[PDB]
Amino acid sequence: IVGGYTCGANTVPYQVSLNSGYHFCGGSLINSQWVVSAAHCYKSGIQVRLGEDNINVVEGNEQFISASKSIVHPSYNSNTLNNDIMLIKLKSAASLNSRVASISLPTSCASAGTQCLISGWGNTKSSGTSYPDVLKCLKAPILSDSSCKSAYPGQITSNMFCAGYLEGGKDSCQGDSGGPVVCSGKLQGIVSWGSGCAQKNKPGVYTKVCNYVSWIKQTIASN
Ligand SMILES: Nc1ccc(CNC(=O)[C@@H]2CCCN2C(=O)[C@H](N)Cc2ccccc2)cn1
Ligand SMILES: [Ca+2]
Repeated sequence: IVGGYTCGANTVPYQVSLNSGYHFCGGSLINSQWVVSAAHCYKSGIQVRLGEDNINVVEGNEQFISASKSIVHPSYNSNTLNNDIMLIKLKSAASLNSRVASISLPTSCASAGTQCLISGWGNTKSSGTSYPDVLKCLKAPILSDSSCKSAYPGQITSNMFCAGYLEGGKDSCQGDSGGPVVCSGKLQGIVSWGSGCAQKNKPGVYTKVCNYVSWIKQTIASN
């Protein structure tokens, strides 16, 4: 997260860190057994880390649970990043508490102009590299479809939306991949892609979760 703020420990209790020997992506806990992340975060050997603030120190509220199965969306296209969504099943159910909590799925899509919360442990620099240990947060509005398509001609599908600031300075970044965009108490986006971070006229692009609720519900009903 570039240009954001320190969230405060466990104040984003649905935020998870995906670990394969190191943090490599975020995700969102949607019930005690399932995490939503980005398809581009797929790899084998994932451990889901819940209850995290400082990802380099065991502070006492963590739950570390290995994934039993990952399911990349059947239509994910890694060339266009269309359908950039993946479900991860936990080997055992998380213990839900005030610091480890699920985020509701949307029933309707969010509106342009709505302010959302984006969070993660990704790079905090727009030029260069600095990775934080504690969870960072950003308030960012959903941008109009027109401005999103103008920023990325030929590349925005109906399964994507832009959020952030066309003037730059504030954005998600590498390492935030797969993490949540929460608007009005619902998981409306997944950190997906962009062009650099916090650059002028290149806002973050996010998977439009409301288009995937039927697939999520069906998949968790049979796995
Ligand atoms: N504002 C941001 C930007 C990035 C991220 C994290 N996500 C990534 O870094 C993903 C993972 C795979 C590569 N990637 C990218 O985004 C490529 N730049 C896409 C691209 C490729 C080619 C042309 C234009 C664009 C979050 N917030
Ligand atoms: Ca920790």
